[PDB]
Amino acid sequence: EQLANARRDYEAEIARARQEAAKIVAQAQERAKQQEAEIIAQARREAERLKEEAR
Amino acid sequence: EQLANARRDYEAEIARARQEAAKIVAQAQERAKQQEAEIIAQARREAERLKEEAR
Repeated sequence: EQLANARRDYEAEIARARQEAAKIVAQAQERAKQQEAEIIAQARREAERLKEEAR
Repeated sequence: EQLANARRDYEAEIARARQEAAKIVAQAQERAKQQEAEIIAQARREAERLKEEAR
């Protein structure tokens, strides 16, 4: 059983590597969107405060 | 075979995360720097113009 299913285990390992190859990109893209939104919002609030202070 | 199968998935999942997160860096830095420069621009638009009009 183990020797016969070792081929299936190797195929499943390759499939898991392939699945992780895209999940790594997707999670990083989600974090990118979150961080960019946070930075943009903070700097826009800073810009509004700077406009008032400059007035 | 089990050790090699685990190692393949681990190696596939280890490297790509930092490279994918680097895709964050360009957009997030562009947004943050552009918004800080917009804060500076809002500060500077009033500073010279209001002084000129107040003269």
